[PDB]
Amino acid sequence: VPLASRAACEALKDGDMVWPNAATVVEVAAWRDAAPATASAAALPEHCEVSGAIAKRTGIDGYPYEIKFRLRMPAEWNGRFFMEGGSGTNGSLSAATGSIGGGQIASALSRNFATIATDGGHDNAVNDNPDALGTVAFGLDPQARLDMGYNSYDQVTQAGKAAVARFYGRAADKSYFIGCSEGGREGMMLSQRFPSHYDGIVAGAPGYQLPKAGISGAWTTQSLAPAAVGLDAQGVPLINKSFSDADLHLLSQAILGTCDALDGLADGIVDNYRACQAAFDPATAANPANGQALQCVGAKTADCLSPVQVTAIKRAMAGPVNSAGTPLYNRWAWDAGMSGLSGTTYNQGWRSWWLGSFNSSANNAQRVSGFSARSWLVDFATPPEPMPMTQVAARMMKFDFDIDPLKIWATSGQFTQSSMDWHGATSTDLAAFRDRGGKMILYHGMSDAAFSALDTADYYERLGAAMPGAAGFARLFLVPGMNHCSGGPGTDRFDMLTPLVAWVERGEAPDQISAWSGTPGYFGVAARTRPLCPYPQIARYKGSGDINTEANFACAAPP
Ligand SMILES: [Ca+2]
Ligand SMILES: [Zn+2]
Ligand SMILES: [Zn+2]
Repeated sequence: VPLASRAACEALKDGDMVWPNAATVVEVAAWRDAAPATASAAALPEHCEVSGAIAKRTGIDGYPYEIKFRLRMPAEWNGRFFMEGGSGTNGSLSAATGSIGGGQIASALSRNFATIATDGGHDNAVNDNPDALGTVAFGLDPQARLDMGYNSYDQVTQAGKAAVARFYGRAADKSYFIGCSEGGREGMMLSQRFPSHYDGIVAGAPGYQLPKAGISGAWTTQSLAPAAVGLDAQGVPLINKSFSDADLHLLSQAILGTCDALDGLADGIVDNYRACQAAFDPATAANPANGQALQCVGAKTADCLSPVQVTAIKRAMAGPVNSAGTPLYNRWAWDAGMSGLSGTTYNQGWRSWWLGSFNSSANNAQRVSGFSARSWLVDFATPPEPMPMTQVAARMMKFDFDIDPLKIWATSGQFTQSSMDWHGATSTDLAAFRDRGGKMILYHGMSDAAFSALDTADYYERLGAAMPGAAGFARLFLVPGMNHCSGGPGTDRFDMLTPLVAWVERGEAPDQISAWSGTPGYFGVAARTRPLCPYPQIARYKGSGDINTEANFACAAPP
């Protein structure tokens, strides 16, 4: 009966603990000794670990579903509560020490937060249907779609805080959430749907319009097929064969030729992304290594993109339209992080989404036959479209941009909400959140090929338009060169939790956020640090000093 102790912990399993959801089943309530740090993780302090699940049930597809959660409460506690976000189609339960993304080694638990994670309402080892594209099969049960969209995050947040109050004898002082990609989508949902849940939110590469991802996939697949060479084993063009890595490298080298010095400093980084988009056209741009146009004047050479190739990538990058020309997603920024050479290793973190690996007799691009393609067909098209795995690439090739995009707005049968309803987080009404003191940091890599950074930018533009002074509670950090959540030739690592707490608890807004490069080899250097700047600002070299050193740069308007 002493608070914050072994006996208080073990007493949480079963009924002296009163859970807010009566269908909470604790499977584990265990005292854990402090654990040492490892090469990939910081030390963990002594704590009560609780895991279990909420709302065990049987879905209409005959499969079991439940909301799993795991929670960690340190014996020596700073008064703060933390939840980490998801990834992909979720379905797995992590260590739940409180990941802060950004390629960070530290966990929130290592900083004496109480921390929690969920699997989002389904389980990849159980919910795996061979007739419904394996692990996207949760899409066959309506309620599992709801838990994946919002309800699992909500159930798990309430369960955590109630255990925190019981264990420590007081409510948490402040609460925080960080997530990227599908995790970024959840933090944006929380600020909109559950504004008192978290005081501080970080949301990277946010899939805030995730049901549109597969529409862009069918589009980029069909856009690249004329440049393909040869067929796969089902008869479908080898989309991966449309550009060798050498070809994509010619592109990004041409983008650097047009765009790199527009920020004032030729450094392999397009800091002035707006000016870059205004200036770069592959059908006219020069290959800076030779005098000549990037696009072949006649026959194809190695220093030379064919007119078929140039036409294809321009169309992929423009974004999908229907027959009326209505934009269905957004366009994509040209940026050097479409390629990248570190040593002899070409950068795949852009390629892998629309093209897949050149060196293969099959298609393996995310948007052609991989997970995003399958996820669309079973999780976001309503009704679901299960099919054998070998028909997926053909189905993106036949995808009809007048018919099939409607299916992310439809309800049908017992699927009573559309995929945009339960998964979309497009709302700019953040007033409840700001007016209890909430603070939000958005980030996003410029050469992300899952979600367009420019579409996060348009979202932030709509937010500040609807809430004047938005920069007093919400700020957006674009990262030139970064791929999806990590990687690529840019400064893709950063501590997002320290500036967030300062903002929430002390009122210090972030005028910049320090960042560094996970792969400085992309520039041939041992390290690069750069200020991330609050949109619309960009990093600006002070005129003197090592270009790889943050302190020589300041956040400023574009020139
Ligand atoms: Ca530059
Ligand atoms: Zn455990
Ligand atoms: Zn040559």
